[PDB]
Amino acid sequence: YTRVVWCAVGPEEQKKCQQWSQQSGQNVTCATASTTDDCIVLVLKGEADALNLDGGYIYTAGKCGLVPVLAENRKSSKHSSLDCVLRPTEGYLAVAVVKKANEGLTWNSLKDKKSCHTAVDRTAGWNIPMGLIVNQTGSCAFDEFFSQSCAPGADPKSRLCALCAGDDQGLDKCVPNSKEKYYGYTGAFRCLAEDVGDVAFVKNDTVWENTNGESTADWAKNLKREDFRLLCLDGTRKPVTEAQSCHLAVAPNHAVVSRSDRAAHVEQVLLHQQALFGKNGKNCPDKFCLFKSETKNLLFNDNTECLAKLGGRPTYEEYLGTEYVTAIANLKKCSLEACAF
Ligand SMILES: *[C@@H]1O[C@H](CO)[C@@H](O[C@@H]2O[C@H](CO)[C@@H](O[C@@H]3O[C@H](CO)[C@@H](O[C@@H]4O[C@H](CO)[C@@H](O[C@H]5O[C@H](CO)[C@@H](O[C@@H]6O[C@H](CO)[C@@H](O)[C@H](O)[C@@H]6O)[C@H](O)[C@@H]5O)[C@H](O)[C@@H]4O)[C@H](O)[C@@H]3O)[C@H](O)[C@H]2NC(C)=O)[C@H](O)[C@H]1NC(C)=O
Ligand SMILES: *[C@@H]1O[C@H](CO)[C@@H](O[C@@H]2O[C@H](CO)[C@@H](O[C@@H]3O[C@H](CO[C@@H]4O[C@H](CO)[C@@H](O)[C@H](O)[C@@H]4O)[C@@H](O[C@H]4O[C@H](CO)[C@@H](O)[C@H](O)[C@@H]4O)[C@H](O)[C@@H]3O)[C@H](O)[C@H]2NC(C)=O)[C@H](O)[C@H]1NC(C)=O
Ligand SMILES: *[C@@H]1O[C@H](CO)[C@@H](O[C@@H]2O[C@H](CO)[C@@H](O)[C@H](O)[C@H]2NC(C)=O)[C@H](O)[C@H]1NC(C)=O
Ligand SMILES: OC[C@H]1O[C@@H](OC[C@H]2O[C@H](O)[C@H](O)[C@@H](O)[C@@H]2O)[C@H](O)[C@@H](O)[C@H]1O
Ligand SMILES: [Fe+3]
Ligand SMILES: [Zn+2]
Ligand SMILES: [Zn+2]
Repeated sequence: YTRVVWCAVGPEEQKKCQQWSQQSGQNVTCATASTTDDCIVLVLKGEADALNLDGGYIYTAGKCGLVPVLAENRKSSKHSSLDCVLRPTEGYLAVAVVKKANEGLTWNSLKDKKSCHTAVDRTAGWNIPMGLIVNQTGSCAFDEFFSQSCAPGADPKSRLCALCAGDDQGLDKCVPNSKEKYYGYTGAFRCLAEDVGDVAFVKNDTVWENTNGESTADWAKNLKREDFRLLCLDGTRKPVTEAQSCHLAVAPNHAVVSRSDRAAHVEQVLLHQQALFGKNGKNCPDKFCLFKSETKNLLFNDNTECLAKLGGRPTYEEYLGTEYVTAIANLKKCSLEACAF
């Protein structure tokens, strides 16, 4: 009744959800699916209530009638006066990142290089960079642009999965969940860091969070920001300090979605859960913190300060913005209006 079923993607998010479920005294319980699209179907069926989604998936869910409920809000130096929950969201910067040592690699020499993407259908990892590449090349053959990639969610037999590694045992190669070694923001940046790919399509924050000792994970321990460069659309290369002038787009924040008929109940529950387990929550450091998982961004991004109310009670189209929505529709015509399930 006043209980919410969260949808977890893969086994590691399932483990975090179970902990939260326990600590919440079953105010939250957990359903699990192997992929975000499967979680979306659980929500539509009414077998789960909610999950936090990247903007590309919000577009999928939105066509099927799911609505945005609360948004991830990270820290800002502006609007600092306003409480986090009431503060407007800023959006994150989609960037293309290379190694400084890979000299003369620019935006205009990316063809036939090796790429690292968060997952198919995601904003920074896929929709933004592939949308630009389609427009620029006047071709829908974006599966032939890079020599080899890791793009979780593509055909495992294809060149788009050639660089993906699967799990400890090499199983689940290219699955779009955190079992895949090079999945997600952190995974795609790891793919670059280890020189599997020439370029990673991630967000600005990912680079900062996994360099200069911010991570402590074995692969990230010795990474230095100066060893990296951003690719700008004008063919230039900049330091990672210059993302405000060298990004591919600004992305809408990840946001919790639910069925419209459940939105109000999901919202009320989540606001109480974050008071307990959020950033300064009564129980966070002590028992459980919702927004931590050791750099793994499980359920929510680890840099989330709070979940924020939306305001102007936006539809999914208003939330994503007309800019981004037309980007996706145009790219989507390479792969006609309805729910995809
Ligand atoms: C790319 O991604 C990066 C990773 O997310 C991100 O870097 C991150 O930036 C944030 C800031 O947005 C940093 O948070 C900050 O961390 C410091 C610890 O070093 C904290 O310590 C202080 O916190 C204070 C309270 O909020 C803060 O006071 C604030 O209020 C004063 C009012 O007097 C004001 O001062 C002014 O600042 C203006 C804007 O910068 C400046 O122009 C003006 O001259 C004036 O001095 C500010 O509004 C100020 O915020 C203190 O200043 C301290 O910061 C604090 O929690 C703070 O929020 C993250 O540490 C940092 N992450 C990492 C890992 O480095 C980049 O910003 C992203 N880049 C782009 C382009 O988006
Ligand atoms: C890949 O390429 C495709 C194809 O080019 C791109 O899709 C186009 O994206 C454009 C930008 O989103 C979009 O441009 C249109 O621009 C006009 C004018 O821009 C306006 O700016 C105003 C700010 O002062 C703002 O108030 C307006 O809302 C608008 O943003 C817009 O107006 C049109 O519609 C009006 C209908 O009432 C009409 O009167 C007017 O004459 C215009 O036709 C419009 O809303 C839009 O922004 C263009 O529509 C897109 N083209 C297609 C085919 O859909 C992709 O974005 C590219 N992909 C990537 C990743 O970049
Ligand atoms: C589980 O949910 C119930 C219902 O919201 C919570 O009980 C409320 O707790 C608040 C403040 O913590 C009290 O002031 C109210 O009187 C309670 N409301 C009702 C209707 O019982 C409970 O706190 C939740 N538990 C956890 C651990 O999240
Ligand atoms: O792209 C402009 C767009 O803005 C819409 O709402 C704001 C929206 O804009 C970005 O996507 C931002 O990063 C998001 O966090 C934010 O939700 C607007 O309603 C829409 O019509 C359009 O103009
Ligand atoms: Fe994203
Ligand atoms: Zn910009
Ligand atoms: Zn509206």
